[PDB]
Amino acid sequence: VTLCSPTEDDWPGMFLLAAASFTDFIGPESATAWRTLVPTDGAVVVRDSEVVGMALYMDLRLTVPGEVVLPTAGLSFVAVAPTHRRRGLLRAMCAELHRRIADSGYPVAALHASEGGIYGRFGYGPATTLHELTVDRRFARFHADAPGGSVRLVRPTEHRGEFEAIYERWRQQVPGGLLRPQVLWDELLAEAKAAPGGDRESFALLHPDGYALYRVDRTDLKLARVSELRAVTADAHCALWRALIGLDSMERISIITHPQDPLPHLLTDTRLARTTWRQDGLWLRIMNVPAALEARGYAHEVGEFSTVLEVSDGGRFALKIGDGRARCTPTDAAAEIEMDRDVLGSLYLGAHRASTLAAANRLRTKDSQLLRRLDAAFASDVPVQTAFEF
Amino acid sequence: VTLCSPTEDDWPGMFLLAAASFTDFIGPESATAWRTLVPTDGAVVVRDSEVVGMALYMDLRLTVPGEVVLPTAGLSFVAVAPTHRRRGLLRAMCAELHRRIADSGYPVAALHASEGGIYGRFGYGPATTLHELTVDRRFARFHADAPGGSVRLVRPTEHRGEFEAIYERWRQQVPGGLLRPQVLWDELLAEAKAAPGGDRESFALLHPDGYALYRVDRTDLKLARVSELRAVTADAHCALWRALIGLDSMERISIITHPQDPLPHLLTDTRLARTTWRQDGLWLRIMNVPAALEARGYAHEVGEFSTVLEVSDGGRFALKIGDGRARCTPTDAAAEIEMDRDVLGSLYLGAHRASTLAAANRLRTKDSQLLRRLDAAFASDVPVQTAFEF
Amino acid sequence: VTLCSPTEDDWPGMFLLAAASFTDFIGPESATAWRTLVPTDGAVVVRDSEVVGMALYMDLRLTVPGEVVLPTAGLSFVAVAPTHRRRGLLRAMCAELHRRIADSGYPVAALHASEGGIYGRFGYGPATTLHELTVDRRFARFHADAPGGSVRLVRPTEHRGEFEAIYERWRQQVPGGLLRPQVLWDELLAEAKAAPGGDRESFALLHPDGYALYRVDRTDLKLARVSELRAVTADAHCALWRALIGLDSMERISIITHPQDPLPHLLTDTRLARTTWRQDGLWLRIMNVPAALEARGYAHEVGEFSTVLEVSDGGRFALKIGDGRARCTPTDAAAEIEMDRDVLGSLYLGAHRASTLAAANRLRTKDSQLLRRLDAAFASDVPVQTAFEF
Amino acid sequence: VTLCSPTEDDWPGMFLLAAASFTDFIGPESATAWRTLVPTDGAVVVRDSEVVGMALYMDLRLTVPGEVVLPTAGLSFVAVAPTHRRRGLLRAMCAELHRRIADSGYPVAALHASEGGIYGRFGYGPATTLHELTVDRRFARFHADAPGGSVRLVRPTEHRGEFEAIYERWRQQVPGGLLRPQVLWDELLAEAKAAPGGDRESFALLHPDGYALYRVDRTDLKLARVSELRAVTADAHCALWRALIGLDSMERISIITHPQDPLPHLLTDTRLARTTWRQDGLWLRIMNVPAALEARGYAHEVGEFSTVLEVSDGGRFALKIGDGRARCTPTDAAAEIEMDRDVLGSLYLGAHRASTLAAANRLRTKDSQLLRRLDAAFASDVPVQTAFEF
Repeated sequence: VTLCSPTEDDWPGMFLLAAASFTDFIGPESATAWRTLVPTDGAVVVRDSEVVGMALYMDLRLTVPGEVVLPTAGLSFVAVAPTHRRRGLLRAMCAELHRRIADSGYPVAALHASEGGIYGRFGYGPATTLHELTVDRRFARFHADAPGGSVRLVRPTEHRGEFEAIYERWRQQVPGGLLRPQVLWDELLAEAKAAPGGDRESFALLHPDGYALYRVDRTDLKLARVSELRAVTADAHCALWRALIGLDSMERISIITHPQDPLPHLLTDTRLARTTWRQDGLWLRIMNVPAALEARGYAHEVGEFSTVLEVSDGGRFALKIGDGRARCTPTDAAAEIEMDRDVLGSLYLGAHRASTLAAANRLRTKDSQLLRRLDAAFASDVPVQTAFEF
Repeated sequence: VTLCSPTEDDWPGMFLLAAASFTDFIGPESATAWRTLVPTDGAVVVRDSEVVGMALYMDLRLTVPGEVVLPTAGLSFVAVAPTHRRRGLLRAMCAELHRRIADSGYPVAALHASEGGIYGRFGYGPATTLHELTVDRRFARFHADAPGGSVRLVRPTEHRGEFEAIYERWRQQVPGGLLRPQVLWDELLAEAKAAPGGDRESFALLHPDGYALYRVDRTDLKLARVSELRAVTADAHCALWRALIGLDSMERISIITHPQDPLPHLLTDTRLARTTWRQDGLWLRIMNVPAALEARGYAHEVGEFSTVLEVSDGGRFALKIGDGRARCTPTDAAAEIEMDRDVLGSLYLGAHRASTLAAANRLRTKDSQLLRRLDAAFASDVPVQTAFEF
Repeated sequence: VTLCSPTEDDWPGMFLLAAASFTDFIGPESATAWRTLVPTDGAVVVRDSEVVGMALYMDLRLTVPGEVVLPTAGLSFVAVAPTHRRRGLLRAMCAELHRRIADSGYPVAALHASEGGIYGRFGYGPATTLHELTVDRRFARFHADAPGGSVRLVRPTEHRGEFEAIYERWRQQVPGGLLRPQVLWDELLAEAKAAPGGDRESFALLHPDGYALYRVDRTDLKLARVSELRAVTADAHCALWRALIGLDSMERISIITHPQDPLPHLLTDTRLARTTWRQDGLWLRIMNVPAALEARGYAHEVGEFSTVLEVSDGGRFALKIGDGRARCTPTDAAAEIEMDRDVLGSLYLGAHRASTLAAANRLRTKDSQLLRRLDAAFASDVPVQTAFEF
Repeated sequence: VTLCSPTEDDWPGMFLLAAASFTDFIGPESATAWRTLVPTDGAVVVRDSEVVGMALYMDLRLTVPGEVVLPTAGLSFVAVAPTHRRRGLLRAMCAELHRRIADSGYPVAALHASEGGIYGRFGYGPATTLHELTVDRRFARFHADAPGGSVRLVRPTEHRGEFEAIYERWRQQVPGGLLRPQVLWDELLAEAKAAPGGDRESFALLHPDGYALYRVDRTDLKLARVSELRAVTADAHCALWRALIGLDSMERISIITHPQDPLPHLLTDTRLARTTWRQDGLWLRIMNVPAALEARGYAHEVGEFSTVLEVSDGGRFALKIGDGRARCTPTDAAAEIEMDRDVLGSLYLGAHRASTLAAANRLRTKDSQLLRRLDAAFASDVPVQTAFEF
């Protein structure tokens, strides 16, 4: 087997492995748009001579706590032929891409994981939580305190400019936000069209400061699935949900959102917004510990403290956090905190508490006070959300 | 209809309404043990003359952030006859018990709610979250970092003393903890016996600093249900879970736990600990705002700040928080924060973020900085858990 | 009603009855390929004047024990209008086709039965067994003794020549094998293309001496269905299954195979290859008892014996079996074995033991020793498989 | 940990591990009857001091091809505490019991396996196949050839003598038969009584030469489950099935039987007897290869042949088979057949063909002719059945 950058001739072999590996890849036209986001030298293939393994990264922009945008290597299109399992092909491909990503100056990489037991060992930590709420909208009454009591029903394709502009405001403001380039809007609005023997037509609820894309389920005609709700204000979020609760021909509204979605609190019965599903969303690998820890904002409420952080096989650093900024500098002083690289990725966007990872011995410290300070500092003011799967 | 304290002769009528209202009440012997926790004047009945409505409170001890134990009025045994709906019987009974509870000097009341749309309007806020994890234990491997790699399989009835002592340590240390008196241990260990055409025998996994009571499901013989796992140390929690993952004849282990249960992080695949169910656990009504806000501990990391808190129809208070202590004193100065009483109950044990209740307009403030300070201060160092249903 | 050979003008009426009778017949283009296998005078229709009944046979080549290929009349396209039940239309059509098949010199006829209670009375015996194995491939580990530890993932349409050649070797070597002409390869590879609102794309695992065609289930995206696995060697069979167990995004692999499929024995846990479904496959009617009994090979291990076989209303024969060859000649000597014609079809490819049919009194003999000799002689060295449905 | 024979004081600890390990063990009274079949020194326990592991064997009598009865060590009551997995406790206990079983002069051991991946490595091969048939009895019509067209509906407890005598004839005549002592009849007839919140009453269909015990399913009141059908003659088997098809208030009859059950062939529609479940039944470990190979009968139809059989780490033997008898004697001549010990157990009662185990490379030989001779010789005239689980 040989690991090399793919040639134009290697692409048909990649498209075949893709079709066999992913239920979401239909054919070459499926790749056209995502491929525009792959840099020169962004891809590796393993040849046997047919393609038996592939992996690439895409140039992305990820928003992190403090509204800081990081160049981010989005790992994607990762597959090993069913003929070639247990030959370390994934280890080799990830090691080569991580080399190129680090040398190219990316502070972090990110992916969505098809299984939860794979990417931990390559330094990726689950960093956002997908939280499915299902509302029995037939009982839903808004609380007296709920805002409203502004939104228009529209065809997505006739308001592209306004979705683009609302999303752009949303992604810059929310940790987990990704820049969504032209070609990904082209794909999104092509999926909005009804599919013969497939998904139904998508409709949109448009507010000046928010939108919701939703579609009636292919088989359950009493279920509306919100694919996407981007709200820049609490008013937009409430207004949009009043409209979704107004889909009177539906029994149930489902959305994949985040754990801190305020929806339940908009209702007289919080229990109506039922959690039907939870899973890891975006995974992060911190490529450069100092660049990542320095780039992001920290809680202003915690007072200035100093410690020494060791990442297992990732360096040791004097970490000083105060006025919501971090300085992270080389040191050989005794470590006060130790953790594998994945644990740091899981901490980085505020989705997992340090004290929770400590109780499981994934983060190790002998100062329970330093543990409380870590928790408070790495917390995100704005709750972390998931932008889109790649 | 007449609302009065029940006579000894009124009890049979109460036992009948109970049997008809609750699927967990079998007959008079069902009440013997809970009744020892009801004070003189702890109960009201509505007569028509048969019992058509009843409610009572029990003398409980609830642990709150900072390991402070509060005398707590546990509302229980609440029923309105199906013949007497929409006549304000529940409003009248709750108003009378709240009078007696406030006059008796209880700073808080608590309940478990049969529906989520009832008790908000009587000032009760959902204050803990039940979080069901189901582990496909056939794939569960412990992470390298996981502690262990101490527990004994025992009959519960032969180790009462040691369960009592571990629970007693657990309940004093964890927000949501309740004192469990002799008679509730008598009931718990009577349920542990196998029931003809009912639940199977309960077994116990005993560690010096923790226990788990579990039982094979009545119908699904590949599912083990953990009724209760009390761990005083991270080592006890990990040791106990290694033992539960060792139930090799089971496919699945389910437990009702709390959102911050470290279990997922003990595994190479975090996704194996699936959230199968979420719901409100304990509800709190703050009877006395100053006594409750002063009694509990606050985060040391937030710096001293001062504000004015109004509870809708519950008073206005100068609130000063610093060194993890609150002073809460009468004032007529302009409110900076407003909220209904239920919202304060939901904040009180740290289960709901102020910024989440604000985004839904349940908590109102014009200083986003004061909002961040509220969040950080009301956070609990030790994650809030649910002791037992009543 | 009139039973006659169909005219070109009768075909549209046949295509209509077909569309109404079979869920697998879409329209005239559905018949083009199968029709090339129908000889002049191979078809009958019953007219009322519209077509109310039809039946035909196709010219096939069936492999039987000893690698002997028989000209075989494949009954197919059999339907009676829902308007014309219980008028003996099926009896009349089968009697006419059996006349023409016998006169044309076919030693056997064969069919696949839509119900199990129809064709027994026309002399057809179930002769192969379909055996669905479903593997929970997430637990499947190969035994130390298992071969391998050679196959390529390919698009079927780009390797037609190599599938044709492997199948051709397979069908000549295995009892139940059918010759698959060009036009049936045209159809097979046309089904391999993904269908809008239909089956997904088929992929292929290609070995020098074997192939597997498989497809992800239309609705269950964790199930891969093997449509066809043709292995000429034990190495090819094992190599192909290692590749199928390598479909890591699947939970389950299902195949319709034969009872003696060695797959279970390739695993450390034989129980993982679960039998999810069993049914009769190919049915045989012996048209000419002497020609059929003489054409096939018998077990070399049984010693030369002689008996007299009566087929109810099918003749009586002196049957001498030795050196794996049979002589079967007319006689009026006392019968030692009696059975209906269907029973002989069920014995013929080795799928059903004589002693099993005897215990049910379908085969009658007064010598338990002759019964043991029949069992051993009619056994097939190579286990009987099912080629393709028609 | 210490492995020793259990003391009378160790029994309560064993009863506790049992209740926690097996859903079929209710308490000490559950063991009384099985314990009478355990010889002095038949049991081992591992102490930590509480019981954390146990295993024992029972003195059984197993019928093998040629109606030969073997003293058989029935492994049973095998458990490792959930606290003590992956410490080789099962390996140690099986090694000690195998020592004592071999020294005591047992030619074979047997067990029923709770999982299919455990006992292969200790030399146990699956030796019988459980085959669940479910009959939609509303369509079942007996074939014209079917016998009958003698049985009485009785209470089991009033005809113990006649069940005992029929079973005793059955078990001596059928490979897989076990002697059923008094105390196991006491248990069987105690289970026949209806259980409060449990199984319904068992009824019996009694023929001079056969019986069926059946019970209506606890939840599905249209399903009758045959627990046991012992037929000494084909007439008894047919007569009994006519009676079961006469349970006109039922939709479905289910029985766990053997693959060669003639039932399907008693019907005009063979497809009505649907295979709903298949699994390994009895597992065999050959303790002494020569004693086991010599004790059993072989097919008279195969001619005298000689070979050299090696069992991996179990000796090499000159094996001569002719006139349905084997001589099996020590040799150092070149092996012609090799296999692990488990493979020999799987061959021993005729349930698995040598050529099937060869195709999976579990049995290795370079003479395809010797393979055909092995198949034919190890075949059982009387189809192997499963007596009762232990």
